[PDB]
Formats: sequence, C-alpha cells, structure tokens
Amino acid sequence: LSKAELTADLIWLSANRTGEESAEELNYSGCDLSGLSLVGLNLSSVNFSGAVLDDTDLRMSDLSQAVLENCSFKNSILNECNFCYANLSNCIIRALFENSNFSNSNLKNASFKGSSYIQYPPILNEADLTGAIIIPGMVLSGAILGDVKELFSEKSNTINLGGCYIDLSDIQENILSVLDNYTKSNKSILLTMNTSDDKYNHDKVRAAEELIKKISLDELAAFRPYVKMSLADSFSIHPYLNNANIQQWLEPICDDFFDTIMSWFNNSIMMYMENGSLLQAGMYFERHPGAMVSYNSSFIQIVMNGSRRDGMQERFRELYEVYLKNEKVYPVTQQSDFGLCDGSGKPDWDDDSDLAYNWVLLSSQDDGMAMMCSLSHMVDMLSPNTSTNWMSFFLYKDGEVQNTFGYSLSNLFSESFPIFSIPYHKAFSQNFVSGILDILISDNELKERFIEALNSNKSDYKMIADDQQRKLACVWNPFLDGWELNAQHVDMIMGSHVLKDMPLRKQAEILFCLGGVFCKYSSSDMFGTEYDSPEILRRYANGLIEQAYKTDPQVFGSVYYYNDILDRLQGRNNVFTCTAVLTDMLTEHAKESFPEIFSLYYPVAWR
Repeated sequence: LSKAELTADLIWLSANRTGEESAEELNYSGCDLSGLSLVGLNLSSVNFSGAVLDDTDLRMSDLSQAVLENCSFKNSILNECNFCYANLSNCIIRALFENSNFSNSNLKNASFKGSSYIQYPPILNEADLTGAIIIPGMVLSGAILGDVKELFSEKSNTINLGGCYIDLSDIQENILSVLDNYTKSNKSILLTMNTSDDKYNHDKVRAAEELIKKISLDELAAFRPYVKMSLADSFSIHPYLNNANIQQWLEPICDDFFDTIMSWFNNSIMMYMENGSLLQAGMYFERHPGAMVSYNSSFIQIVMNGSRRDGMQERFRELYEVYLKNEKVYPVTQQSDFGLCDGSGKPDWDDDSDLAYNWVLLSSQDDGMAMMCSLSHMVDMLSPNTSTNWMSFFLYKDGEVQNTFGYSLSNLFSESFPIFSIPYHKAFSQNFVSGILDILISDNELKERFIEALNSNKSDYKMIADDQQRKLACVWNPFLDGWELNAQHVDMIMGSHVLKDMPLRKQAEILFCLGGVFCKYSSSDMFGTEYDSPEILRRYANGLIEQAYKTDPQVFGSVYYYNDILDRLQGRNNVFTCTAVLTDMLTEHAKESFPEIFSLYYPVAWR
C-alpha cells in the first residue's frame, strides 16, 4: 500500500508488539521500503524476504530473527542494528555498519561491497559467510567462511579466503590503504586476514601470497612506517612464518625498515612491538652482528623485550649469547658477579627477581667503558622514581672494574651511556624548583602560594603591600647578604650531591634559570605589579645570578650582558627597569645558549 500506509503499520506494529504475531501481520515481503527510517523499532522475526530497503535508516533497529532474504540495502544506515540469527542470504549490502551485530546470521552469497565503519566493526561471530563478498577491515572473529572451492582467484579486484571473497574495488585504488593496522584499522585487509579462525590458516597463506603480488616495489619505496610495521606484525607470525615465499618477500623490506628504526631510536627508550615486528628486529640483529654494537641501546632493549616474549624467548637468548662472545663484552662476562655467578659466563635466564647481572651495555664513545646491570634496575633507570638507585650497576673500563664514585655520573651518562642521560637529568630537574622552595619557605601557606604559581603564567596574588614585604623580608633575610646570597645558603644549594656532581658549566646554567625563576615571580604578571616588584625577590634573583657568574662566567657570554643584568636588577647607573622585561632578557638568553637546561629547569607554564 501507500508509503505512509506501509510505514504507519510498522511503527505501530513496533509500539504494540506481542511476539506471537501472525504471518499475514508480519508479511512485508516484496515491499518497497526505500527511503524510510525505522530507527530503533522492534522488527524481530518479521519477514521482508525480497524487499527493498535502499537508503533507509535502521539504526538501533531490532531485525533479530528477521528474514530479509534477497533483500537490497544500498546506501542504508545499519549502525547498531541487531541481526542475530537473521536471514540475509544473497543480500546487497552497501552501507554503514557500525557495531552492526550479525552473530549467527545467514550471510551466504551476500555482498558487502561499498560498506564501511569508522571505529567499531560489525560482529560476525558464527555467522555464515560462505560465498559472500566481504571487504577489507571486516573482522572475521569466529566467522564461517565456508570450504575452499577455487584455490586462487581470477578476478584482479578479488582475493579468495576460504569460501568467500575479499573485494578490492573500493580501496581508493591504492593497495597501501589496506595495509595499515595502526591508523587505518577500519580499512585493513591484514586485520581481515588475521582475525579469521585457525581452521582457515592454509587459506590465510594463500591470500597472503596473492596480496603481495598486488604490492609494487614502488609502493614500498617510501618510509611507510605504519605500513611496514603492519606487514612485519601480520606476516612474521604463524601460519605465515613457515612460508618460504612470504618470508623472502619480507626480508629486504624489514631489513630496511628496522635499520631505520634501530638507528633513529638509538639512545632513546625503544617503542613497543607486536610479536611479528619484534621477531623481525631480532632477525635483523642476527643478519648484522655489527648492529649489536653500533646501535647498542636499541639492541639491548630489543633483546630484553624479545627474551621475555612467549614464543621467541629461546631465539632471543641465543641472539644475546652471541653478543656475549663479542670482543668488548666478553671480559664483562668473566666477572664473578655476571649472570649465573658460576663461571659459565652465561646469563641467568630463570630469575623471577630480575636482579641477575645479565645485561651489558657498551660505551657510546671510544673509551672502553662498559656497564653491567639487572633488568630490574635498568627498567627502573629508564623510568625513574624519587626512590630510584643510580649506582646499582657495575662499571668497567677496558674490562677492569671501576669505582663509580670516582666518576661524575652526569658525565658518565651524557658521554658514555646517553640512554640514561635524559631520564637521569629529568628526574633531578623536575622537583628542583619546589625543592628550592622547601629550603626557603617554612610557612606552608606562603610556600603553597609560590608552588601553585608555578602552574600558571599570571597571578592575581600580589606581594607589594607593607605587611607583604615584611613577611618576605623575614623569610629571605636568613638567606641574603645585601644583594648577594649568604655563604651558608650557597652551601645548602650547591651542596645537593647530584648537583655537586654535575659539571660546573651545568650548575651555572641551572643557577641562571633559577635567577630567571625569581625575577619572574617578582614581575608584574606574577607577584609584582606594573608599578612595583617586591625587592626581596629581586635581591634573591640577583644573588643567584652572581653565583652563576662565579660558578662559570662563560654562561653569560660576555661580561657586558652580565653587567647589563646586574644594572637592571640593582638599579645601577640610574637604570630602572621592570622585571617583566628583565625576565624575557634572561629567558631569551637561556633558550639560545642552553635550551636543554632551560627546558628542564625553567617551569613549563612560564615559557
């Protein structure tokens, strides 16, 4: 009947559903229902066999147990529809199927061409896809693909998987668009291949050898990092791992991609890898023993990762035991404290404590330094606590054990084992300013003013009125000697054992930034105004700055700049300059001469 007629009976059927309805009342077969929107109606068990539902909105609608056999869906919205146990054989389905549920649904000979989802794929658990056309990105978890009928396909926009067909016509005519599990998962053929059940494993390998034919050397010439990582992840696992062809195709590609990765990441903490990528990384070191030394820190992290990964542990331990034979590492393996501690020079592969001295790190420069340490303390050094112990490793020079107390740890790390330099300096720096505040301000409420103020660029809390000055004078008088820092207080600051351990140049740059910090507190944006800045903060800032000049004058660049700062801080030569301006003169110089330090020590919200 009439469109408005056939519609009204549907929504009214839905609003007054029994669940015992009769054929006549439910026979909507052959019906042309194009263009309408059955949003979230109860159509369970209804018959639409041979109907037409093109350009319709069924979002949230309940077609469970419904027979839509030989029905057409073209440009219809199916999101979140319940199709559990429904009959959908021989359907045309070009649509959005976000989270659409097809569990136990009959999808024999249906076609999915032109369909898509953004994030949540349709559900096909135990659905019947025999002879059906699917598309890349569809997740085949528990699907029923049917038995193989034609081993290899003839069509060129089509790859055979079991008894269904993966259509390659709607892929932006670029096969690269279906090889990315990281950024284009919803379009990935690799996902579609690797989420089909094991019973189709043989069918996975075939489909894979067909896929690689559709990939040209030209398409793989770019860096293509997400694409490469996906190929290595998806194809260096069973059932592909035993296939000579597939592995041979992968090797030149992975070999190139991993050399870039191992190179780029050297002396940084290493990314996380899925199994396939991890194995390729290990296989890369197998073919290039030199890389074990050249990119030592990436190698070590890769081995630590692989030697604990179910299914490759043994292969990775053998890899490591090869590196242990290296001329520079061998001497370390003979130390009584190495690995098993039994003279075998073998690691301890069965420590649940992770406290066995298994890991040997070679210097990054020609000084013959080596480090021996546990996985436990290394994992801890790479992501440090305030509790972290930074002296838990053994140190060797040319095979001879060193006392680490004879070395500046800061230098040891920055020059020889740079993997630790940032974790180490960042760990001291990040509490450095609140720590100065702890020393300075016993009154928790005042201190909390300065500490909270670190979080923002501006402050409405001003410290210029008489009482406000008097309170500052009382806090800072112990620490000030005119415009200089009191000797005892300098010792309290410079006395930090990790600070004392840094090279002078760095201590001077840290003091400089600290001068910056107080000049800033005193500025019109913060505790001062556009008329006045609290003289105590200026005096402290100036003491810091002077101290930085004593520690290492080179940090100022020229005695002219240095005197310029003193002039403005102290109002010498009748130079009267607000500290807003001065703050920028100071940070501009830090950014230019010591950007790393400046970045670690000057508060981030202030820059």
